[PDB]
Amino acid sequence: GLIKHTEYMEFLKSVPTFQSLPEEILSKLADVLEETHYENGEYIIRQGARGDTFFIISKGTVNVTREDSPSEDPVFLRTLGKGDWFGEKALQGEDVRTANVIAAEAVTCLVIDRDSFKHLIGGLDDVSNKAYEDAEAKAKYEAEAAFFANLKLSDFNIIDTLGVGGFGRVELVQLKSEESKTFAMKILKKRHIVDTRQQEHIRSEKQIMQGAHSDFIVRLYRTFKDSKYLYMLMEACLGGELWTILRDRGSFEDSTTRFYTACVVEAFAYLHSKGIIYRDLKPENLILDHRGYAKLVDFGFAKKIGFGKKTWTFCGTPEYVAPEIILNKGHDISADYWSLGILMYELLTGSPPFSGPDPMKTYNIILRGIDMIEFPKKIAKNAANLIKKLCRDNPSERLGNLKNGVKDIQKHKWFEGFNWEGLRKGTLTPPIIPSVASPTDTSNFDSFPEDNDEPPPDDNSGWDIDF
Ligand SMILES: Cc1cc(C(=O)O)ccc1CN1CCC[C@H](O[C@H](CO)c2cc(Cl)cc(Cl)c2)[C@@H]1c1ccccc1
Ligand SMILES: [Cl-]
Repeated sequence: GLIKHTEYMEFLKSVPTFQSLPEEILSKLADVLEETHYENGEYIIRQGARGDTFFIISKGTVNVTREDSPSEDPVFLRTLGKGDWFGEKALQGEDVRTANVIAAEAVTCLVIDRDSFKHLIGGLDDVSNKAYEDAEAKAKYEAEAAFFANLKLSDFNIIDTLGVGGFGRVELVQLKSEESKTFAMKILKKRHIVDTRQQEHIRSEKQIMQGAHSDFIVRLYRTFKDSKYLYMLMEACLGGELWTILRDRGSFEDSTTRFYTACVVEAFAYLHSKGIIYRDLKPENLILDHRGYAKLVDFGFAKKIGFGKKTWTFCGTPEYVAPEIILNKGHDISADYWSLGILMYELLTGSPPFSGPDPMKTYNIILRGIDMIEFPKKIAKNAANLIKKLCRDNPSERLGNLKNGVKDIQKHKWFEGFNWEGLRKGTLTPPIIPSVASPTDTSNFDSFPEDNDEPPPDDNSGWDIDF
């Protein structure tokens, strides 16, 4: 009873899932856990039964089967041993069982019912309850992956084209099996990737977007591949493209730009907190969802940088490249803060502050700096103030790369009256509200014809291995 608790505790510290949890949770768990015993061949659980109990194996092995029809043989799935657990769906509500768990020898479980677990979750506020939800969140993303891992391209159907370029195209795809589920599939010609030397830009794009979990960034759920293309299954943001909205409107009203800048500012708070530099900011990298909220799409130039490290790769559209990138000194996260001031200037006027007749001449007016620019009368004093602070030459002096970091940009006079929590909570009313009738409604995108041309060559070189 009192010494039982000391073994239950040392056993939970051996299980990889639980061992990392706080001792408050683990000792509280060791008090409530009841030890149940089974014999070889005994059904610990039966498919189709209703239950409220979760199991952890402390001794023995179990075989999990699942019969798919009365007049069909059973289907063996897996064998679970000591440290492994099952029945978990029973704790988070749903009590119906989907597979049989049979004892493959003498088995000993440590069992806990649904009530006993819910009653147990009452504990140390932002110490232990905080730490519990972090693991649950992390564990929710591995569950997500396995749902998508079972899928094939054959499980989707194409609705309409969302974008078409040299790369290939973006297509709205519907999950055949659940028609309410639609995604933005980005099909990419492997030849193009190869011809442009982008095998590593595309490998990182995958790694980052799948790793990212922000409401200001487009979700990349998984990837697919064939002999000719790469397929990136992403969340469908049906609000429309930001560059097609700016095109149609010319410029954006002061308060409209504030909302889209704020969305970017949160994306950058998230990305910079994980040591990732974005680089490719421009209106073609922002997409609104059905609500009218903007998300960062395209992580081609994005990079994972070491704490205290810089990069040297000269890249990006000339109009948006920072002085330290052109001058080939080092560049870091603060390069993204230069991009915010460019985006701002363009959204308010329809064009960026620096552009020449070729890349070289564009680079010559960029190194002259924001202080030489005669800001249009349409830019407000507060907006201009922020652009001049964001686009300073020395990256060390740049707003966002100071003491409070991103908070210094959130605290600017331009954001006086801006509900930053409303935006994060998702309760802030956006400036332009898209009309989206259903998941298949592509009415806020342009119409592109179907590709008539022949498919690109096959490429089985093996760089695509990870996809
Ligand atoms: C895979 C998964 C999916 C979801 C979801 O999609 O809702 C949530 C959590 C999990 C992870 N999830 C699976 C069952 C075992 C385990 O959850 C159960 C029930 O939440 C649990 C049982 C015990 Cl006795 C102790 C703990 Cl801390 C948690 C695990 C988990 C580990 C640490 C912290 C929280 C949760
Ligand atoms: Cl997420």
